[PDB]
Amino acid sequence: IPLKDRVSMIFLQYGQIDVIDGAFVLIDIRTHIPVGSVACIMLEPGTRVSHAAVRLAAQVGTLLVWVGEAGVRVYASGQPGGARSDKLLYQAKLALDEDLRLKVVRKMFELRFGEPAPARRSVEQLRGIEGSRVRATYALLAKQYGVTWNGRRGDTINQCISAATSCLYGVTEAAILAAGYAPAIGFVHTGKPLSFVYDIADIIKFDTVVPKAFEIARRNPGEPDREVRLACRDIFRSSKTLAKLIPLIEDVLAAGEIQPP
Amino acid sequence: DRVSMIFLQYGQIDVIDGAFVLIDKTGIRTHIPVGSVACIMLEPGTRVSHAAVRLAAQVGTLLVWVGEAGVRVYASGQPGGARSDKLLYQAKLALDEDLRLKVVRKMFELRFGEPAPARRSVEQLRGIEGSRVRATYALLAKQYGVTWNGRREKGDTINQCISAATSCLYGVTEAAILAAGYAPAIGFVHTGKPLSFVYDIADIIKFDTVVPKAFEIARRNPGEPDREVRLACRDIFRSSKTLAKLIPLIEDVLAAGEIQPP
Repeated sequence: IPLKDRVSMIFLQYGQIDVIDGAFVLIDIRTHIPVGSVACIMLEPGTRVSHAAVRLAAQVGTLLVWVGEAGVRVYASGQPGGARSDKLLYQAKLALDEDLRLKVVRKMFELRFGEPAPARRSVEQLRGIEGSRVRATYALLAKQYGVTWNGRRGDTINQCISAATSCLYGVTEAAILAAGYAPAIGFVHTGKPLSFVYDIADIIKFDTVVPKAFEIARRNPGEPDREVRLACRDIFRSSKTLAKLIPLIEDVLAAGEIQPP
Repeated sequence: DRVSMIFLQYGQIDVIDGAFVLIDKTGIRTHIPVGSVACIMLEPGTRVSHAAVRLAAQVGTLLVWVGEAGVRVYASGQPGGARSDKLLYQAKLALDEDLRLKVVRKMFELRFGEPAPARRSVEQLRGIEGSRVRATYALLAKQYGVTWNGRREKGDTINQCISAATSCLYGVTEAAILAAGYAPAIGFVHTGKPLSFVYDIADIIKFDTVVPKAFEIARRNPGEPDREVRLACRDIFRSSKTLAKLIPLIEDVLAAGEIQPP
């Protein structure tokens, strides 16, 4: 039932996904996927989906994400739109107003860095400060883990960061959609299909997920995507990332000081 | 730019030998011009390959999963909408009372072919629109020469056709709004429902499209069996000419706000 109670993510590798006797199944070796009990199903190259399976995924509120190598985003499908105009119009009202936007963004910063932003800065200036601090954190991680690093982008390490954060984004997009909001309307990031997903995921990214990418990349894996995905599955379970994302999305918007729906 | 919408049913969609193609229930292979349409509505019995999805996403074409002939929408690509400029344009217009009323007045004009009366709230315009529905049916009956005793295997050929033709109105309209890049739930006349903007646009399409085409079908009827007439009535949204008008109608409605469109 609710997102809080679900498995984070399942990956489907290469065959046909279909519905047989009402059950969601992958076929090469038939395999039952418990589609209602997972937040996000990831579809790797060489996977074909039937109309029935896409429909049942939407029905039970389970996001479908098509990915390529290193989990790069190909596409997603789900229930059409937020069902509630009051949630959508609240988010849009916050995004469209410059003073309200700034409030949301200052709250995102504070939660990201555990300390409030310097006072009386614009959105653009806070992005610079955030940028600078993030580049320092990657460089410090590279040093600690003994990884060669010429910056964020194909380096093994950049493949690992990509695969890892692509996982987080899928689970973040699930939660945003469950909350009734639009992935495309962001506050820090703007102008991309997943703007809001980036804003929310970036708050929490560096707790364990990006660290784990370094931990894995220092073993010099040849084909890292598989190991990274299983580490992220483990992390989402142990950290209870889903239970964490739901209230974070509402706390961030509430910073605008507009009465929520 | 791209306004065409197409349906695909009972077949496999894939990229074979470089070409984006449908292999239909018979085994015939047809090229689908994916980059040249705004939306592909995938009906039951479709199977899409990962490479087909990837090409559609590259060229920015929406995939929507629907019931037969558009009866309803079960899922959509890029959920919530791919573009913030479109979604924030719609919201801006919906949130400002002055802009909202201008949009609703444009809705009125497209529905009735003439300006509404000058000083009327959204609620009054809705009462008037309701006031005139009997007249519209009567005018279209006379336009097609079809005997008409009013809106009602339920009875009159013309009334059965109207009902069948109305059947996929809401699903196709919802698909067209998703294709134009807007939120179904953010309406202007109707508000508070998951499909409030669908209702607004579908009220226009019902008398600009559905009812005339139903009269057209009833009129040209040489006493065909009613099972066949009913099926052609249900299928009115399969025409390419019809489908192509829907996105531009939606843009025309929202453009009456006088804000520069995305």
